[PDB]
Formats: sequence, structure tokens, C-alpha cells
Amino acid sequence: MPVLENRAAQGDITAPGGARRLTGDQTAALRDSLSDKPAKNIILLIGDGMGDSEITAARNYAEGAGGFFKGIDALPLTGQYTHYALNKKTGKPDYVTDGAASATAWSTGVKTYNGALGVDIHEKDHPTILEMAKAAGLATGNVSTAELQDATPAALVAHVTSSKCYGPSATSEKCPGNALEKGGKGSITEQLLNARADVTLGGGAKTFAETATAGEWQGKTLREQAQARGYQLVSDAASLNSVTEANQQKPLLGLFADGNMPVRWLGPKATYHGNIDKPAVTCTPNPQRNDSVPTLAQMTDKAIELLSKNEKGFFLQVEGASIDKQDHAANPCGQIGETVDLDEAVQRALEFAKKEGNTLVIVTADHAHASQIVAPDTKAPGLTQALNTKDGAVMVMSYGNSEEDSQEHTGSQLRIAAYGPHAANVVGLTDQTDLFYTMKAALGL
Amino acid sequence: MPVLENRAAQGDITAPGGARRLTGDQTAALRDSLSDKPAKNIILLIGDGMGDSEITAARNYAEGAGGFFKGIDALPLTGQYTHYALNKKTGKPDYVTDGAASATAWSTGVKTYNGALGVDIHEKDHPTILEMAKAAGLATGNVSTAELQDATPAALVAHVTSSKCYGPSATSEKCPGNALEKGGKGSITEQLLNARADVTLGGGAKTFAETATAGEWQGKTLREQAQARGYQLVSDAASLNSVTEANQQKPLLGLFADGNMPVRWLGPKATYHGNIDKPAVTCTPNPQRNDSVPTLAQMTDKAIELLSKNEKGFFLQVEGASIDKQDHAANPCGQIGETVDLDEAVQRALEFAKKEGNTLVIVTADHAHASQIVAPDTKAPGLTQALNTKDGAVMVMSYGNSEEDSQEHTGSQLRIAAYGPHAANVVGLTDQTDLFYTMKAALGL
Ligand SMILES: [Zn+2]
Ligand SMILES: [Zn+2]
Ligand SMILES: [Zn+2]
Ligand SMILES: [Zn+2]
Ligand SMILES: [Zn+2]
Ligand SMILES: [Zn+2]
Repeated sequence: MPVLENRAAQGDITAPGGARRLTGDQTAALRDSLSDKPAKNIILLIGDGMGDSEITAARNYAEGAGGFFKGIDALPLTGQYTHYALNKKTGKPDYVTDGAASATAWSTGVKTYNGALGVDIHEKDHPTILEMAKAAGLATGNVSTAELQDATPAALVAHVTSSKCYGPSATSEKCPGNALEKGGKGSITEQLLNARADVTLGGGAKTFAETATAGEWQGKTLREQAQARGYQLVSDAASLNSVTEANQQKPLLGLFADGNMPVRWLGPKATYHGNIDKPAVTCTPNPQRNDSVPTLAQMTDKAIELLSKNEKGFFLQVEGASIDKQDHAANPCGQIGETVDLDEAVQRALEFAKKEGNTLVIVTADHAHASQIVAPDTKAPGLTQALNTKDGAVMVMSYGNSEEDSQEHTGSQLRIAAYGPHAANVVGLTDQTDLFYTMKAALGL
Repeated sequence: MPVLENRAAQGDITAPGGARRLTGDQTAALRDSLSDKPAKNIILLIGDGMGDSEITAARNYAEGAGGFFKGIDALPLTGQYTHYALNKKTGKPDYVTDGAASATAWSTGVKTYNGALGVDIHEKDHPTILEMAKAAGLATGNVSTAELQDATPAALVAHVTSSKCYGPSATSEKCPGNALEKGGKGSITEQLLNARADVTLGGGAKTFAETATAGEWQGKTLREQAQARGYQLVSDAASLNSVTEANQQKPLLGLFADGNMPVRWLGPKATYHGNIDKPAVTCTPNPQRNDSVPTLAQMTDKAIELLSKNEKGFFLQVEGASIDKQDHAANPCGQIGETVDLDEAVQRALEFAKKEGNTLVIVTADHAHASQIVAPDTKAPGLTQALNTKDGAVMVMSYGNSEEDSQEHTGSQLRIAAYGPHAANVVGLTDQTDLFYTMKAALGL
């Protein structure tokens, strides 16, 4: 069970065979990649919106066309999975999912309607993979660059009828069957605190300033409630670093931003005819992203350091969330940079799994998104931008699917990749619900 | 070695686990797909423009969201491959390839510039896989639904500086160094007639009416040259069925249309705000396609029959050409119908390979295209269309990347899948030029 140690172009891309990514026959190395033994641990990295177009754009920009991601591209067992949602009313396929339905699909193994967290079309709760791991005595972690109430982390720890039900105020008014004062389990935040994973790291500090409307902690802020229940609170990179354990007695909660955590790269918004009317853009670092905000990789390493102390095993989900968020924003530099943030975190996970030898690492996305790579001279009706790549060549990206100021998701099947025990369950055509069952079987749940 | 006999949804898509495509662990089934033994035959099926988006849109429409292509989705060993071209002047990546450069990349194993057939950026001729297979003593076939001078068939049999150089008339004017009356190898058609593949089936009849400017067949039509050299010429489905053998004495040449062969399904072109302003479309049969035109599946059937008499082995390429041609045209019914036509041919190929036991079948595209699956209510700046699927739900497709008649290719890496000996070399991230070297090492050339 190796990783792909290198799959860049092997020489001159203008000569015969110098664009090859393979040195020799792969049959031998693939046989050695196929193990059916238990997974002691699972690390699931999700790139929100990170379909094949978004993977290719970021490789082309940051590593060159012939380049190779030392995390993202290093996982040997690849396939394509479908992530279609359901219409709540009919029960038939909705071909473009949101993040709540898609994340619910892998977390719970049941399809659902757009905006649903941990509930089916019938609005009934199902147990998540995190919840099942915790019941089994495994350590758990939920890490995201987004608000911890974002669809992607919330799907592991909350069951609500709409994904907008962050805190009491919104839950009371949009998920009244889930609201705490109507006898429901609570808001996404209140449920997150009931879920009590060992490590929970991301943004979303703001909704912890809400007070509970009922229950044991009525009048307490949710920040105060977390502390009342014995959670360790950390707010920055130095405090995250200094935590020495995390468990059911001292569960860790890192709140690293008010909303979403700040993206690493800056560049202009793509504009109508923007590849024709602007100079090619080079991305810079984001000079508002303070140095004390931990990166996705730093959060991953600390999570692995704490979780790997449970001898029975652990389950860890890590989301590179603002890939999607910038793809909505039509901001190529932000998008590509957040794909780089995810590559770094994959490397940490893959490095871990090489050493430990019984960990299953899975890298995929929740759905496909808007950005396409198009020709230098393309006259498109949407938002475009020319970019200066590592190859010293112009790449143009287009966002062509909305007139309203959010570039929208797409329905294409997209890459899923895996390394370690049970990776075979990712090859060929699968559905996102199969991913729940893959993880279940590998952990012995 | 096993084929994926069924990977549809396994029950109620709304119930727990009823969207699953996997019935149990795949580790053992994937071990039994891995052989290092030599391939006696190869079938390379190319969907022109058939990216993951194109595949998903066609499955959604024709089989349903939880559906499954008995051909396209049945190949067990999957990955993603990169298909970037080069700028001719610089030798740097060009991120969106045409069909000529991409086909040249798998057919010769050297990257090239858009518009190039069988030549590098320096205009130097390189041998193709078809040419090599023949020289090694294996039978050869080249089947396409396009003109036999389209980039995809031409890159197996011609070495010209521009893909426009169809016959003498064009070659003298745009490829004056390859023109026959200047000491060149000839037009695309003239080089096809020289290459002398055992089976060649498609369209492009009209270029055979052009007459030659020099050489042995000066002053006779290219058609007459084909007759004088001992080709069996066939024009319809009845004539094709009547052929009993193909070989170097009697090579077969099927010319089934002036230009491209007619597409199977009809629909309206997508229009600005077409999902909002026009009714949901259901695809019908194409009235303009006589039953005398053989289908891609029928052409594949005959080619397999005639090539399989060579005990030493054969190489066959089959292109579903008009997936791309119609995706350019912003026509969901044309594109989807052609994707289904290709599925039928892939089925023929896998059925052959499962019984013969030493055949390597590969399905992929030359590049990705424009069509995106978007939300029912999308308000896009491009051309949209709502379609009534097999599920009984509306799917919308969007074409958002051009402002001219022709919608444009994209640069996203796309699915590549294989079955049979040496199919392991398709898994992970590969480049299009690796496909050349995979085939070459599979045949032992
Ligand atoms: Zn998402
Ligand atoms: Zn998310
Ligand atoms: Zn989104
Ligand atoms: Zn093409
Ligand atoms: Zn073609
Ligand atoms: Zn094309």
C-alpha cells in the first residue's frame, strides 16, 4: 500500500513521452494497494465544490499543467460518485444537490432534500457516522474552514429540517419542530454541543453569543454553555497548539472566526469579458488574513495528534470549505488558494496513514461547481478572468451558470480517491450514499 | 476477470441505503480485475467531448439518476486523465485542447498544438499506434460516426500540420509542405488510403470526389484510387452486412454520408432563459436519419467480426463523434442521444472482451465540453433547456461559455475507464500521452 510518490510529467512536455505521468506498469503497485483488513481510523477530507474542473484549475495554476498535488493527486484508488439530492415533495431525484443534502448522504447513508441536515424526506432523524463511531468508543473530530454551523460540519452533529437553523433564534422560526422550547433536540449549535465530538475546530463564533430559549442552560449563552459542560475553548493558533489532550472529559472546541475563516489568497472578482478587458491576474496572499488564524493543515495535525491517542481508533472529517464559497463568488484566486489549503491538509493525513498503516484516507467533494477552464480568447456571457500560471502561460476561467450574484452548483459526477484499508470501495461508479456504508464497514460498526 | 454487471441504485432511493450502487466490499473483485499478462486485442472507444458532465447528463436523462449504463459505467478500473495541449511557438501548456492535438497525444504519445495531426510542435511526423500495430502483424480498424477526416479518426492515419487539410484542394492551400505536388505525404484522405487499415468505417464521402494533383493516381478521384488499390467500398447497412473478410488484400472502407453521419435523437437548440420561458423537452427519434445508415454499435459489431480473424491480434478505435459536435451546437437531445449511441458500442466491446479473455477495452473522451447540469430554476446568462427524464423529474442543462454559434471545450480532467489486461495503468491521475504507452506496452510493440 504505497501512495503515488510522483505523478508529474516526467520530462520535456514537447518531446515523445515527456508528458507521461507513469514510469512503468501499475498492475503490481495496484495489487499491493488492495487490502481488506480493518481500518483502525478514517480521515475524510471534503473539498466543498471541488469537482474535477476545480482540481484541474488549481493544479494548472499552482503546480503547472504537468504538475502534481502531493496530497490531492497521491491517493491511488480513484472513481466517480453521484451526489444527486431528492425533491422533498415527490421523492424523485433533484439532479443538483446543496451541501446539506450531499453531506447528509455520506454522513447518514440516506438521500435527502436540499437544506436537510441528518433527516430524510420524511423529516425523521438518522444516526451519523460520527455518532456511530462515538457510540463504539472511537475518538471523533469535525474540522472545517467554514462556520461550524455550515452544512458540511453540521451534517455530522445535528438533525434539522432546514440548514439555516444555526441558533435558537433561527430554529424557533424556521425549524419549529426542532426548536428546544417546542420539545425538539435544538438548533445546529445546541445539537453540536450535545454531540460532544472530542475535537471540533472551525469558525462560527458568532452564533455562540446567542442564549438558549429553554432547557438546562436557559439564559446562558452557548459559549458559556460549552464552558459549563467542560469543553476546552481555543480561539487562535497558539492556544490550539498548547492543548495537550482532547476526550469526553475535556472535549475541544476551536472558534477561529466570527463566521467563515479567512481565505489565504486575494485576487479580483471575474467580470463580464474579463479575460479580454483586464491584464492576466497573479494571485497574492490575503493581507487581511491575520497570521494567528490556524490553517486547515495545522488544524488537521493537531486533530490527528489528539485523536490518535485512542487505541481503539478515531473518525475525523476535514472540510476545505471556501473552495465552494469562492466558486460562488466568481473569485478564481480565492477558489484556487483554498484548493491549495486542502492539498496541504491531505498531505498531513496521507503522511499519517503511511506511518500508522491501518488508516483509510478519502478525498472527494460534496458536489461539482461552476468554474470551467476555457480558451485564452473565449468571448463568454458570464464572468471570466485570465491568470498567470506556474508554466508562465495564461489560463482563462469562466463562471457561466448564473445572472444572480452567486455562481451555482452543478450536477456532474466527480472524482473520489482513497488510500488504505477498503479503498477498493471507491473505484468505479459509486453513489455518495455508498461512502457512508464504506466507512461503516471499514470501522466495523 | 469480472465486469460491473449492475451498479444502479439497489432499492428505494428515499430509504436508508436504497441509493447504494455497491452490494458488498469490492477488494476481492478488484484483485480479480488486475492482470499483467499481454493483451492480444485493444478496443479504444472515444466519446468526443464526453466529460463527466456529459456522462452524468446522459445517465440522468436515459437511465435515471440512479440508473446505470451497461457499457459506459461497467468498466471496473477508473481514473482521471489530463489532456492539455501546447502553444506551437512556446511549447508551454495550452489548457484547452482541440480534437487534433488530444487524439495526436494518445495516438503517438507526443503532445502537440491545436490543429496538428500526427506531428509535434516542430511539425515532425511521429508514428501512430494504428501504424505500429499493423507493422507488428496485427489487424487494424478505425470507426467513427464523423467524417473520416475529423480529427479523431484522422490522427491514427495522417501526419499533417493543420487538421483542415482534408483532400488535395485544402492541403495545397493550408498544408503546402504536406501537399503531394510539393513532395509531401499527401492530404488526410490520401494518407488514409496509404495507411491501409483492414477496416475503416465512418462518413466523409464527399472528399473522395476530389481528384489527385500528383503521384500514381494523378487525375483519378480518391474514390477511384481506393478501387484501383483493392478496397471494398460500402455505402449503407445492407452493403456493410454483406462483407465477409477484411485484410491487406481486401481492406474495407465504409463511407456512410457526404459529411458526418446523422445523429439519432432530435430536440430544439437550448436558448437564453429556455428552462424558464419554454416547455420541458422530451427527446424524439431524428426523422432525417434513414435506417440504411448503420449505427456505431452495428459498425463496432462488423469491425470486431472482421478483425478477430487475425490470430495475431487487432487494434480497433471507435469514436462516438457527435457528442461533442452537438455539445458545440447547444443541443441536449443530440448530445444525450449520441452518448447513448456510444454506450451501445461499448456494450458490444465489453461483450467481446469478456468472452475472448485477452482484450483491453478503454472508454474516455478527447477533452471536456460545455454542458452543465444546473438547478431547475437557474437563471443563467447562457443557453438553457429543461428536459423530462426517465425518473419523471425535470433536469436543466446550461451552455454558458460562448457568445458565438459554437459552445466551447473545457480543460477539466475527465474520467478514463478500462477492463482487461494492463487496465491498472488507467487508475489514478494519468495524462493522455500515457494512454499511448499503455496500449503500446499491452500489445508488446
Ligand atoms: Zn457544497
Ligand atoms: Zn461546506
Ligand atoms: Zn455551494
Ligand atoms: Zn473533441
Ligand atoms: Zn472527433
Ligand atoms: Zn469539439
